[PDB]
Amino acid sequence: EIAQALKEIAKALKEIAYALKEIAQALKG
Amino acid sequence: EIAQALKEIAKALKEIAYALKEIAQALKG
Amino acid sequence: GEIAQALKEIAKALKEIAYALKEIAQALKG
Amino acid sequence: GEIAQALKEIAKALKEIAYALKEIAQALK
Amino acid sequence: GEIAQALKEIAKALKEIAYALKEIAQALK
Amino acid sequence: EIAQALKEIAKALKEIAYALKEIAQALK
Repeated sequence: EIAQALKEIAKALKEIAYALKEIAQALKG
Repeated sequence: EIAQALKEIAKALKEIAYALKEIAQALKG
Repeated sequence: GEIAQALKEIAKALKEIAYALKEIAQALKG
Repeated sequence: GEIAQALKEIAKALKEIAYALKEIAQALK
Repeated sequence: GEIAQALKEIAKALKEIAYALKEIAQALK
Repeated sequence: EIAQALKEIAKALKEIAYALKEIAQALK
């Protein structure tokens, strides 16, 4: 399903966003 | 369900927005 | 439509993530 | 090394997603 | 055809992301 | 290895930019 693929992408982008936030903060902290 | 996928997407995009704001602040400071 | 709009908003979010990743990486630039 | 490589892999994966979503958009047109 | 291939490309991209987030996790630990 | 990662990232963002242009046009 397309609906399901878009939901899985959304979730994966959220996990990337938060991981990048962890890197950003570790380098600056 | 499409309804459920769109609700989960909505939530993921809001969480992404927040994470990118936190990154922006870490890289400026 | 609902599908079209969801895909467009995801596309845009992915572009903003791409940019943030690029700017983080710039830490290692020489 | 390890961060650089992870971010390059993510960059490439997001490009692959971007292209797939272009293909979906056009297929539904 | 077109949709099948797009979903296969997304599947593969999400696997690459999954692994890259594990690499980030390990690099920050 | 770092130099090459940054080059590949740069290129991925150009490819992304193009894909989003094609999405925008397809949704017309």
